[PDB]
Amino acid sequence: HHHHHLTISIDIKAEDRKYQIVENSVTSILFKVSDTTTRYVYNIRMGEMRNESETTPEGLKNLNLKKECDLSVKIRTEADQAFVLSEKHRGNIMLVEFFKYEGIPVLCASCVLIVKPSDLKITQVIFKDSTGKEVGCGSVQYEANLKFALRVKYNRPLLRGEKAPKLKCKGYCTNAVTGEYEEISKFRVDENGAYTDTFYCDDGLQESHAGADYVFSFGINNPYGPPFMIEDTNVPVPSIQKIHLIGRNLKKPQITSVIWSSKEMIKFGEDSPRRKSINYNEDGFLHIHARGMYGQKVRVELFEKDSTGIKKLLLGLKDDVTILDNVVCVPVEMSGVYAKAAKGRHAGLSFEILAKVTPLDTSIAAFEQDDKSLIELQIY
Repeated sequence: HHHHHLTISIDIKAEDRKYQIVENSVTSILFKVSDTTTRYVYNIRMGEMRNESETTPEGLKNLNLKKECDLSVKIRTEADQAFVLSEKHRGNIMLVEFFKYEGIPVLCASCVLIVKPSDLKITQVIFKDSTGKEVGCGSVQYEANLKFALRVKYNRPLLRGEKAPKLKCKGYCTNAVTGEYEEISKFRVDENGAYTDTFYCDDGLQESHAGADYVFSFGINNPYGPPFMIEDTNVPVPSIQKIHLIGRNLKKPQITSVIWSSKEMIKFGEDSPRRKSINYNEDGFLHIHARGMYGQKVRVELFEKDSTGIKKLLLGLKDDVTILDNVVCVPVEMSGVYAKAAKGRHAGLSFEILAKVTPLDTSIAAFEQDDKSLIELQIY
């Protein structure tokens, strides 16, 4: 849709310099000199744009271009040859001067090319901590409930008076069950209703998701999705920020409580009333609370405690249990528990059942219920 090539007519008989805006999609310019009776050549010199008003001809009204356009671009080029434009030319005011031969070169005409700057492209994302200090040069591990900001850096500086581009972001978090990245947000990088280059996370990320992995993917066009890798390439795109979330003030992830609940429903940061007794035909609702263990898998074992203090393994659950948002409810059938406990009793009035939760991450400590947390599986 955008023109990639320009044909500029130059009237030698005219005395007013032509001004031509050259958008960043144009890669070649052809000059058509009005005088077909003799041969002309052209040279091109350029000077850098400094403010956005120079992207228009009237912004060049009170400017001595022969004094500013000083860097050379092309020299003694026949006027029938096209002028090819590339990235090194964008953002420049060019004076093109045309000469004919009459004993010596003779300046006959000129025109100004307003070579607009290139389209902005994301080159890097910088993590800044709660005080604005830049943290590293890539992925980070960061605490929940702690503000931060991500500064997007472009391929070129903005011109004075140039508005920030439309910067968008797609937020991703790992699914607690599958461990795959899932999109949880899509927003424009804004402050006070205007586009900006810095996404400020004023509240931080959720403590319930401590242990998850986040990705914020930015773009002036559609941001990259998973796997966030350059096309035909196994190298990450420079337009993402990876964050491994940990608990705030938490020195290490751990299981915090293991409770037999009177309600199946569990929620992070909330406590339910405990169930104290249960029968063989019923399910116990084992509630596991943790911190920093989003998506972590654990094994559950059922022990029986006797009056002498001996504790014996009754059984372990067949399948492993996946902690979600640092909470998980596991329904435990008391029928097999009763069968194993009664098999090894040849007489009390109930079995004292205690749960043990062992995380598959061996660097995380196991959790055992105590006398205040057990459940009484009743007999007869």
